[PDB]
Amino acid sequence: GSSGSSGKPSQEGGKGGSEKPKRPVSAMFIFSEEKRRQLQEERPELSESELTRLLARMWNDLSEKKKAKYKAREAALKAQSERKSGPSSG
Repeated sequence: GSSGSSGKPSQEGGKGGSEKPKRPVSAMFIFSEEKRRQLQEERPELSESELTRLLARMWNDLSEKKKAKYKAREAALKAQSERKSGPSSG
């Protein structure tokens, strides 16, 4: 590994565009990524695969006041992994 050219997108080329295709970041993603690192240290016995189940349960325990904290950031984070959504080919 660590060697070998392999383009997934293929065709087209970002000459001077902005942003690039990436994994979205919903409200659950933020809380699932910000809480994971916290649970990992606090709970070294729990693995990432296991934390995924605990993160989902914690998200539900949250309140409308707390959820809004991450839900509000999603609107800004989504812009990174999403540009325009009008009538266009692609």
